[PDB]
Amino acid sequence: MENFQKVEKIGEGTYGVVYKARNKLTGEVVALKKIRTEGVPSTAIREISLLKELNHPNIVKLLDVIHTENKLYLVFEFLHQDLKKFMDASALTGIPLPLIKSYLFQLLQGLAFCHSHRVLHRDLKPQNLLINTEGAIKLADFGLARAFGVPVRTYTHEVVTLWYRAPEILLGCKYYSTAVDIWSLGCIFAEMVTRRALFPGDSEIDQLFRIFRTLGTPDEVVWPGVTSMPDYKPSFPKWARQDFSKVVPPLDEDGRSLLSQMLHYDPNKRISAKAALAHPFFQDVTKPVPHLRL
Ligand SMILES: NC(=O)c1cc([N+](=O)[O-])c(Cl)cc1NCc1ccc(Cl)nc1
Repeated sequence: MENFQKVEKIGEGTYGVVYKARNKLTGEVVALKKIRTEGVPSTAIREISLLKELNHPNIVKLLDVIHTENKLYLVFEFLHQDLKKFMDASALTGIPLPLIKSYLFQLLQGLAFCHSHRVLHRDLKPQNLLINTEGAIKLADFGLARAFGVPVRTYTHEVVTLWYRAPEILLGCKYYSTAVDIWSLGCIFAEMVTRRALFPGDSEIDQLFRIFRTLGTPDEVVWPGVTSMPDYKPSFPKWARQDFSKVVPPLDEDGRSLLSQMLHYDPNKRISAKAALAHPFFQDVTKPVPHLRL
């Protein structure tokens, strides 16, 4: 290439291929994401460029945005593993509660920062949470979804994961709020605890109905305005709500309480990242060292 020497292909994200690369000059190791298609919005590059200013210990640093050859390259600080792989690796024994709590606490700090700066993630999922050997966890891809509006798919035949999508997005809301990220994080929290995806839908309607089957079909009482949402249908089946005690066993009441607040149907009732940080669940939070095999 130029100043980068490709080390390996880390995968193919929701936008393009990703390579672990080394700056032939500085020797720094980074993750290089090649963005897919022939023009590239000048509006996007401006907004993206703004994200370079988004510095927080729990947010993967966006080192550079390179628009050349009329194609886009994003250079990110590199982390060795993502939470999806770590969760799979910890499946037999489960991630210890102190580490689950540490990660959740750090992720909420990251979200509180992004949200206070009017930046939404919009597509939080285990694969987008990166971890290192020091016990840190960081949010990857903040603000990229907005600088591109609607996601749809990756770029070339790849099944988009809907498991962490907030119900307002599924019901067609056109304006996302910071609440969508809290919902996704609540789903991730539940998954670390039970070692199974909370709402593993395989279609937009299956996703919505899995949510309804567990939290109850929403109505005007718990979610004012829900029946007027774009894709709401009076024909939706009416399921009764289940008990959290059965949803995320054996999580304690502090944890169930916080999760319930992160999973409220009304985006406006859903707890903020800042408020969640003050929840009693974090009274004894610590920063454990994970057993990471690289
Ligand atoms: N910032 C990053 O470091 C990073 C970025 C992206 N991405 O989307 O631009 C992706 Cl996919 C993975 C990453 N690393 C985690 C990782 C995963 C697997 C291996 Cl072998 N090595 C590292």
